[PDB]
Amino acid sequence: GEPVYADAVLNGWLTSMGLGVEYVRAEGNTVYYLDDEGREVPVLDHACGFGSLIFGHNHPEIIAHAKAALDAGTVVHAQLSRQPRANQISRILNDIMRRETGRDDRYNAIFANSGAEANEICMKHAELERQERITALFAEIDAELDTAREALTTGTATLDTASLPLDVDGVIADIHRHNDERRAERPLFLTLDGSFHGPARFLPADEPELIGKIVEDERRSVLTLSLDKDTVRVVERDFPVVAAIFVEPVRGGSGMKTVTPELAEELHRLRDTLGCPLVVDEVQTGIGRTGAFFGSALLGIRGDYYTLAKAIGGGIVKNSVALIRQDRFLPAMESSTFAKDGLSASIALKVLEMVEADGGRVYQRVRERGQRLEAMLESVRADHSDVVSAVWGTGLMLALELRDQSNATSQAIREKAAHGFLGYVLAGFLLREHHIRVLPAGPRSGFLRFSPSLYITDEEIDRTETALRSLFTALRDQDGDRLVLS
Amino acid sequence: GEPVYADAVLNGWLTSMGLGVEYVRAEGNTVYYLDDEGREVPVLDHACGFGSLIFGHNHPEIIAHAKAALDAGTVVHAQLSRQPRANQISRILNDIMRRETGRDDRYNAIFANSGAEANEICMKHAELERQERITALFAEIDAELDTAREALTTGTATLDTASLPLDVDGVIADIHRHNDERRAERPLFLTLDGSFHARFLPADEPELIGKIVEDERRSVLTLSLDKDTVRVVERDFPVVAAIFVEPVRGGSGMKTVTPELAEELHRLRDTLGCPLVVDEVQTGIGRTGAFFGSALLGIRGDYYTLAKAIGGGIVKNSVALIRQDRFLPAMESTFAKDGLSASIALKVLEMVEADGGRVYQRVRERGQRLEAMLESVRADHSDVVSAVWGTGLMLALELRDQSNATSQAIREKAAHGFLGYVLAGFLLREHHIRVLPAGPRSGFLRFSPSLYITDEEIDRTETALRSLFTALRDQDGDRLVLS
Repeated sequence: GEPVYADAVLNGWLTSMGLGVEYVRAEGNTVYYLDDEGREVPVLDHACGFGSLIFGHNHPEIIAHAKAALDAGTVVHAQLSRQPRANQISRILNDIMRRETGRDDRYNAIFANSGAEANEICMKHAELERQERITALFAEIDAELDTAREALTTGTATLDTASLPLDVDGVIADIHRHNDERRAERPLFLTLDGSFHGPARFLPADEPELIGKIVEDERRSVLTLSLDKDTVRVVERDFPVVAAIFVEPVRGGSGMKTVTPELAEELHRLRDTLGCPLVVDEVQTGIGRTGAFFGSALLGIRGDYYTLAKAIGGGIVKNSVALIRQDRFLPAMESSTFAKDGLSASIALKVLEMVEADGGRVYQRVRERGQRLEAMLESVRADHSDVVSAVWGTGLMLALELRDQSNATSQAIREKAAHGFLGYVLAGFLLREHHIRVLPAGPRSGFLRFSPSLYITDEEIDRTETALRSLFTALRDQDGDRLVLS
Repeated sequence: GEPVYADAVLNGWLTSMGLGVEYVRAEGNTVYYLDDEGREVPVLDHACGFGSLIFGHNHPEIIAHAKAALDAGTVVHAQLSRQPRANQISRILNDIMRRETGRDDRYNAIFANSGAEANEICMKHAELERQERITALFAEIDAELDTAREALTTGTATLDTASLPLDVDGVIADIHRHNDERRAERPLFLTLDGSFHARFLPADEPELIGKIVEDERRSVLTLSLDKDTVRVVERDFPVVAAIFVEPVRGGSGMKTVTPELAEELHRLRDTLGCPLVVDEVQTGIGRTGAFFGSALLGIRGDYYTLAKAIGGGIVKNSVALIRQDRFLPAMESTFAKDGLSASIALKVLEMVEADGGRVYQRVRERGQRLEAMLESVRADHSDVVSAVWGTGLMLALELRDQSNATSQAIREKAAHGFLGYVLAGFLLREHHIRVLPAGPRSGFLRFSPSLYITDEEIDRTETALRSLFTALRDQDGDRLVLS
């Protein structure tokens, strides 16, 4: 009845999915809520801030470091002074990229608050590159336009009339208008359907053969006068319409699908062809979570720029970064108020020390925990194929695909399937009946995500298996009354 | 010669302005660098994270609270679970707004990472409202189009031909095409020149804004049946989605929204029917001498954004307040609504609201003290200082243009837009005072210190400014600009 100031529809919706619990403490892969009696129930967190918590909630090393930084009087707001930590971080990042790819490429670092802000710096930089390409194109055209004019009026050549669908001084200004309606047209950002970053086009990542035809349609030309000894033609010239190409090495919104080699080569072709940078968006992945620092490196994606965010905060603060290759870098760029802050930078260096510690024994751990957890999800799917289509992802960034339940026998399940809430409803079963926090991914919530810390135990994975077998038995048995509340 | 991975042009540019110091520690209004001998030099910070540090750097209360939150195992990442702190915060915010404005309005809270993210939630919500206005408009038109058709073919009325510059079944589809080229046109965000959060309007000339907005007026078409006749008439199409105002415009040199401008923004909002979004993100809560600048300067917003100072100068947090009676619940990010920044938000709000708003009193009198000093300096230094702008502890001095300067060294820097930065370099090296400029020619000097600034600290600032403006008067290029 009473006045509410936030979360009225959210909290209402969460309760009806069976997810309306409040977490009062967290440590490692455990988050705790209070029962009616007032005691702390441990819940195993397979969400982990959508894969942000590669080190689990509130790792004692990150907590120690943060308390140490705060007592040390770390300068949080030092805008427009020397902040060496930015450079210190970009160094370790460049080093890791060199090590993981073979390439001896060098990247400049720009810091930001969110992953969206990191990709937006990339979009602006790519748009600066396209404008540079346009200035050069339109100059060449001016030089070709002059030459053509002093050659039609010299009488050394004559305007072939067959090219006029597209006097002299009139055709010049008539072209100069056509070229101007192009230059002030908006730039194009190629992205894959299942991803949004920061005037775009979403392409079918499942059908890469079809991407080339779709990009080919966006091809636009400007016009010029091509002098050829004795004659002058009105010819078409390629105008750079695409500013950048954006790829997540693991597509959350597609249910944690990995960039296939067939798609990696279509993105490389496009980048080589259109001449615009390939931006690798690793913001939503979580550093180390694929079993390499860089997903891009693991799956052989050769980016011109890269973004990072998740896990760089140590699960306590918010930090993001854009790496742009120095040989392309327009220093025109190089800031925001909260960006490049001192506290998030001190903690970044701690996380990078932690993930790189003991000759990268953290990446080894991630790979084998990921192998263990994938093998369990595959074991469950083999027995529960009526309700589970696939397991997707790599390392500790995995998901199960749910078979469509929009035709379900149960009214209660079928309603929820239809409204796009199946994943949330099955996640409500896993909370109340098994004390396991899972959240779905994908737009029909038709996937279940497993993105826990690298400290997940064999016992914890086993409890997850028991819980999934239980869930998928209930779903098979169309037990609406046990899966859906009311 | 070595490999560099960040800040190569920045650090280079900062050194040539005399700002290439590295701050190793901060407490209160002091930040410290190390000299060649290795000892900590205290520097007085009049920048304070562009007014983010209303409580100064690393306030021991915010630090204690944060350490307490971290040891408590505070859930930082609880996405899609009950997080009551969000509601707890939106309550105190609504309360403060009620108290400072008189109004008993209720606002829903949406949390975000940056001020930009807070204003972007506002733009999307305002754009949802415009689409709702469009759906209703285009329905009414469909109903008017039908009525008109069953009345031209009934023969009860005839199409007045005088309105045809703009058969029947042909004119219907001919209109339905004109209306469709409008609906898929992009929405318009009115903003004032001196801020980004579109069309930038002259805040200095509010009489001129009305004519400019009047030009953006677009119409869709319909058939107006009137008993015996049917006309093709024009109808107002909502083109403007939202109007955006900073109560204090940083990018204009800390200028306050005048009453004359506050009433032109109110008129526009009442006229166009789109929300007035008050952007208080870049101001800093409490810094004007009220929680809300909007409240101090009598700006009546439909939505409000906040960011600066909500982090306690340690974390990043922002919020959009949208009036519940407008709120399209359709709306309601990974890092957004995090547990740590929420725990610290409640601490800042407890601190600023403590002792019957004793903090706002203090801000007003420290601001009065500091403004009175800046005015005393300008009275003697009118050759180089035009104005003092701002209110509370969000003040700036306006520099007279130095693009005509006698000194080659000054005149070059004036021309490249770096005067403010160069005078700030003098204040650092010769007086141990951190000032940064504001505005696009860096033709302003900002003073946005903590509410703990001392009379002795303000006095050192006066001594330093008198010194700076004497050197500038004397066109002493060699002392102001480094070679």
